[PDB]
Amino acid sequence: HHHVINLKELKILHTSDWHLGVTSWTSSRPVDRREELKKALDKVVEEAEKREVDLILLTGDLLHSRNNPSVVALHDLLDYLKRMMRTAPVVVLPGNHDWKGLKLFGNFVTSISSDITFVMSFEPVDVEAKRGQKVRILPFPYPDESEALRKNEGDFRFFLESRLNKLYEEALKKEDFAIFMGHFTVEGLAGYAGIEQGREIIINRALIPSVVDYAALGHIHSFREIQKQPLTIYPGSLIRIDFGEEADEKGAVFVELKRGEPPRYERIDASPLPLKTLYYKKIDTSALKSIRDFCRNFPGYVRVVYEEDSGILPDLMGEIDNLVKIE
Amino acid sequence: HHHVINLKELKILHTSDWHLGVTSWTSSRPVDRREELKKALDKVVEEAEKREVDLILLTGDLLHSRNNPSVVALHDLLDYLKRMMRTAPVVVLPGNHDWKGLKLFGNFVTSISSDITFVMSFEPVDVEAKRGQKVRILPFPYPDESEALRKNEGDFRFFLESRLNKLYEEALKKEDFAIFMGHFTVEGLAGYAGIEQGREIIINRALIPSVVDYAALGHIHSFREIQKQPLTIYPGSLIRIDFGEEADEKGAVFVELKRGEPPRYERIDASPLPLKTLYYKKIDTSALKSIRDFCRNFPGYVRVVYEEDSGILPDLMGEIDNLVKIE
Ligand SMILES: COc1cccc(/C=C2\SC(=S)NC2=O)c1
Ligand SMILES: COc1cccc(/C=C2\SC(=S)NC2=O)c1
Repeated sequence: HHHVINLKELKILHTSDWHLGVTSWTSSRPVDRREELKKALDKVVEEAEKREVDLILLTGDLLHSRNNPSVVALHDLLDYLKRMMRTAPVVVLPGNHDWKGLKLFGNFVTSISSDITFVMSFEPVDVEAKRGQKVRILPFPYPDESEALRKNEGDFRFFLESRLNKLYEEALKKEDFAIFMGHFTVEGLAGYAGIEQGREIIINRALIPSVVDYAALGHIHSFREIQKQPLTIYPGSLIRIDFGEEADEKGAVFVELKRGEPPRYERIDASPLPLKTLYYKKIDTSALKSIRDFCRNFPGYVRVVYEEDSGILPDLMGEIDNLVKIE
Repeated sequence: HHHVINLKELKILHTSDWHLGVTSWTSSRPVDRREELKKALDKVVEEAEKREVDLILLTGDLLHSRNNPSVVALHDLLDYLKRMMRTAPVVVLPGNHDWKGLKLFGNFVTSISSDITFVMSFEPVDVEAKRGQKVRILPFPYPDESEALRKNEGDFRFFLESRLNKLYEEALKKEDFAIFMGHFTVEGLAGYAGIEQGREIIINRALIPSVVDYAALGHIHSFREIQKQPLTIYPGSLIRIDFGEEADEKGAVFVELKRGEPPRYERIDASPLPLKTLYYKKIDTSALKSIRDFCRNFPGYVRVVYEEDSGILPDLMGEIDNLVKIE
């Protein structure tokens, strides 16, 4: 960190939901997403160095595997943390990972390095940005399955709301900037896919402390500007992980804060490979030519959906390399 | 770090074989060794601060469980690494741990901090001590099951000797100090117990590069001065882990190196709880009173061995709190 005299500006890189280590459609045609994903991450890291960001915010789901992440996935994560730390201080709000050692590793790494901070509790942390700016981090991670295992919905809502009220109180005692970091699902998300075999946490967007200068959220795979006061953004994932994300905007966001003035932000589009679902009434020869000609010019991955039985289908996937799913 | 110019001294703390997380005699009377072990570790840390050591060497088997160490064990390990890093730079040569993430964690931690170094290959690493001394580390870790799985005794030994000769060559290109770090069993160890359910690596003490200023070894639970030139020491464990270690010396060592002068070292005794095996031919009333009177005054843990059947034994362990095993 430089010790440039405390300024009124704060340039922020905010990215999340990397899902490192993911292989899509493993039970039809496994496609390792690593090359496309690293291509998107390199784009984000390079853009941050170009824009000379002061702070880097990561808000979880950086690894696809919640249980046993591959050595390759863990290597890429620590690799990209290292590259970002060389650019600006990094604050990491991890997702709902399964092994408890992560909290000990995170606290240990936070203790031995000034360039990275792991926030894994509801307790706020003050950090210093690249140009000396003092930033109070208001963290709101995934609570617990155990407290959720209470099964009483009423008290669990009250637990979360009391944690939010405290973060509001501590945001008032800020110095230069206060930044909220949360890993949850905003209530009533326009076009929310749904639960992917798991219990989710639903928070009303109005409960986010209005006095924070920026609300950095993760867990949602599409870019979403939730609200303007306080500015609340899901950056989205960097790749289209599965079909259903065909219309999502993918990338990161660059946020600039000035005291007393409204915040400005630009999207950093990852330019991800596209997805396409092909719907056919029946798989006939006229529909077969449509399938082949489409994939020959389509730079992404294709799914074919049909309900009318069309006999034993010809080896479409053994023939078409970017056709990954037929259902 | 201080940068003392033309410094000919290097004060070293060398400890190893902590076995954090161990619970002894789990199949007779489980005794959690954590309190005694942290008591010994605190003693070592305090002495290092008193002597103001320049470098701290750890040579493996710091955790008892090679597979899934408890969260408590990992927390204690990271806790004591943190305390030692505040005193002096730390070089860590880990033992044969099982999960592959350790090398990624180690390299990541090494990259972000100048006060800790993980050496997990045969590749030498240069480090800076507390007062600016340049130290070349010659690491010789436990290889792998795979290269040992060659099963050809001739080639495997030649591989190990090739690595040792290479470490000798790079030790010649030293700057101020060169330190050998190895995790293996020296050949022909006077009173060596044997293999504790595992294939071990046997190295002749003469193969250690004679040009190093100090040879820091781990894996053996007893203090052992292997040779004088180069000075080669097993520090031993900090507690008496199981019966058979009753007569071992336990603790760490404080080593001082001076250019052109012979090295000096002192033992730092851990003052561990003693162990005692009571051997009786037959468990009679005279042997029963002997067992009770002995343990009442013995500050450590006691094992009772007898071969002649003596009927249903009275609840000796239900009476004697430090009687942990009857076999
Ligand atoms: C699982 O070992 C590590 C080590 C370092 C960082 C992370 C971060 C994670 S994992 C997840 S899900 N979201 C995150 O931000 C995980
Ligand atoms: C298993 O996670 C960690 C994390 C940091 C250090 C170690 C060291 C070890 S493990 C072993 S056996 N010997 C050692 O020195 C292990």
